[PDB]
Amino acid sequence: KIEEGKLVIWINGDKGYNGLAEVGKKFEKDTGIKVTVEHPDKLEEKFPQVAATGDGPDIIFWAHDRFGGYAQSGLLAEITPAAAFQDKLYPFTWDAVRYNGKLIAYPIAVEALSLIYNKDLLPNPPKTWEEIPALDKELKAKGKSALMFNLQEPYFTWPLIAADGGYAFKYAAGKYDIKDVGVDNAGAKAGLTFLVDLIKNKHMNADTDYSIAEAAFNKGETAMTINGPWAWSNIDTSAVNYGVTVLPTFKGQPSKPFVGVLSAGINAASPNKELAKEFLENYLLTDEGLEAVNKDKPLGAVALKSYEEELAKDPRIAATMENAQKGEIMPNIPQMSAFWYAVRTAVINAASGRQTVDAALAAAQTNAARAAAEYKKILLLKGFELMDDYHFTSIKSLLAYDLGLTTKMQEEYNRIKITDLMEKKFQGVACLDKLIELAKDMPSLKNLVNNLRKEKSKVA
Ligand SMILES: OC[C@H]1O[C@H](O[C@H]2[C@H](O)[C@@H](O)[C@@H](O)O[C@@H]2CO)[C@H](O)[C@@H](O)[C@@H]1O
Repeated sequence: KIEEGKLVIWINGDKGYNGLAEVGKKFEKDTGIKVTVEHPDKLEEKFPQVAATGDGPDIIFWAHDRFGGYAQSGLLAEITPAAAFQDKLYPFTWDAVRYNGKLIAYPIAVEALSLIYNKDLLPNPPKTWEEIPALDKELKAKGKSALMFNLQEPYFTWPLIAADGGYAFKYAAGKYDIKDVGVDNAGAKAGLTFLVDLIKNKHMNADTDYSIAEAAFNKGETAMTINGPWAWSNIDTSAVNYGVTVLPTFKGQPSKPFVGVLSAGINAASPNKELAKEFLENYLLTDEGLEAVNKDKPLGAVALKSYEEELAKDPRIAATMENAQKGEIMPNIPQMSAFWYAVRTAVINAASGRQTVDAALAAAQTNAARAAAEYKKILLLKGFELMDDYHFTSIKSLLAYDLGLTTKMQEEYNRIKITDLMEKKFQGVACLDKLIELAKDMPSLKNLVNNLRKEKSKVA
């Protein structure tokens, strides 16, 4: 249960959660309603799990691309801002938080990656990706390096993958086509090949994550990084005179970041929906409320018109918007999760040498476009729901290592949860092949396996 009479808020650890709590303490002062701001790890994954059982926070913050999956699962309340309030934010930020005709979150700020560069190490930052290897050789001779950014999250490597023509889902006739994915076309391959060549030539290292990259740039050890507005604050505290500018071009085309709109959603199980609306609309989405958060960690280009007029004067914000206008606003469709997981696997495997570029993106393509619900439906109705409780717990014990099933998970997870985890580890037809292989030599399920063999040909 969620505690009535107060507000719990989840926001990512890289945003200004202390400034957000200052706005919460003003809310407590004015109303008597305690606001608790928390930043748990993997919150975009933790929320769907806890919210699917009526738990979790009253308000969740994340970029808009996750919210369509949350809304489709019924985890959010439809927000209804009055006409007068909607006029206070830019029309396109409302578009980012609209799903199935319903507004499903409050838009807060627009984020786009930019190139951040140390002006003392590099007064003329490169215009092209192609010239960076030469810059790195010259900089390594001084004991520095040219560029370090997070290679563990595909968000940061996407601008280069999209540059020569890679894309997520085709936008066709007013809607996203979930079957037309562009992650293994010629442009996506060319971009990822360049990234792997940057690593193979020891200009970057496959192990670099967010913490390593940020520490490297803020200690003056690398000349450039790739990050968004939240990261400016820590560079201000460090002794690095930095600039924020346009991402380098690749093969003469601009880098195309996926643009995210930081948004706040209201848990459908929250008993404090009216309080949540009051806090977001009249304490956060004000010049005073946004200023408290922005001073902690820069939000980017805020959705609130009156306050963005002041922030648009900042050159770092003009750079953020210039990069954004070369990319696109992320889709919010529920398939975006499967897209991000698939691209993450491709970038990591290619960057490490596990798979060739062509192998990694081919797998990411088919995984992103796969008919996940179709196979889950077969796995559940024609597989798990046709075996008894004794055989179900036996199968879960066989799957323990593969699905990361603790002892408690093996006792409590039901067939729907196991079906979801299984198809995510064994994508598409492979999850039917894994159950057939697992239930092969169980004489009681010979009939079950018999149909799964036919229903996997029937679906094909
Ligand atoms: O890399 C996958 C990841 O990309 C985006 O996440 C961004 C987020 O929008 C930024 O605000 C910041 O926190 O960096 C994140 C990447 O680490 C998507 O929003 C997210 O759904 C996706 O998993």
